[PDB]
Amino acid sequence: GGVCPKILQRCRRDSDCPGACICRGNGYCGYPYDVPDYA
Repeated sequence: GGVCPKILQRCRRDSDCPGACICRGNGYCGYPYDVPDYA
């Protein structure tokens, strides 16, 4: 889904995550590509 091709990154806000990356409740941006169970 909102899976980021980028690296695991923390989010302070949504705009803080470049690309289609939004901030998640986990405290990080949209799950990176290396997370295979997320789409």
